[PDB]
Amino acid sequence: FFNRIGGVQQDTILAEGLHFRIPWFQYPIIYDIRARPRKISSPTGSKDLQ
Repeated sequence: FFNRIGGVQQDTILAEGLHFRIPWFQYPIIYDIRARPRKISSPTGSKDLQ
């Protein structure tokens, strides 16, 4: 819930479904709950310093 006056309503998260919002005043920001994989390569040294 992002309202131009208030800011992000850090408060309430809206679930799936059809909702009511005030045009121009409020912007919904939709984020995905889905799990996603990410691979990060990292070079690092061990205790032996290799």
